[PDB]
Amino acid sequence: IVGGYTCGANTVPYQVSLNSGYHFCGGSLINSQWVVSAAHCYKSGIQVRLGEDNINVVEGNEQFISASKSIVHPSYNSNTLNNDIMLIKLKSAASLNSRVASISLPTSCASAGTQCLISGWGNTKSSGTSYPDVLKCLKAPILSDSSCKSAYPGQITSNMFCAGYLEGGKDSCQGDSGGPVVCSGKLQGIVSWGSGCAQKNKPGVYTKVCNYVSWIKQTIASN
Ligand SMILES: [Ca+2]
Repeated sequence: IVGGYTCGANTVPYQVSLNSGYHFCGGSLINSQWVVSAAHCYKSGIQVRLGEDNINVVEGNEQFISASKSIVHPSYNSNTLNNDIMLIKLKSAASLNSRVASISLPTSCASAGTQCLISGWGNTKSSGTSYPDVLKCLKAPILSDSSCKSAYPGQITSNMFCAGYLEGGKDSCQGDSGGPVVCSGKLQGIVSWGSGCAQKNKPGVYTKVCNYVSWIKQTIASN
């Protein structure tokens, strides 16, 4: 997250870190057995880390649980990142408590101008690199689909939206991928892609979760 603030420990209790020896992507806990992330985060060997603030220090609220199954969206296209969503089932149920909690799925899509909370452990610099240990947060509005499509001509689909600031300075960045965009208490987006970080006229692009709620609910009920 560039241009954000330190969330504070366990203030985003649905935020997960996906770990394969190291943090590599965020995700969101949607019930005690299932995490939502980005399909471009797919890999074998995932351990889901719940209850994290500093990802390099064991602070007392963590739960580390291996993934038992990953399910990339049937229509994920890695060239275009259309349908950039994946489900991860935990080998054992998380213990839900205040520090570890699920986030609700949308019942309908969110509108342009709605403010959302984006979080993660990605890079905090817009030119160089600096990776935080503690979780970072950013408040950002959903942008109009026309400004999104104007920023990235030929690349935005109906399964994507942009959020952030066309003037630059505030955005998601490398390492935030897969993490949550929560608006009015619902998981509306997943950190998906962009061009650079926090650059002018290049806002972040996010998977539009509301289009996937039926697939999510059917998939978890059958798995
Ligand atoms: Ca920790």
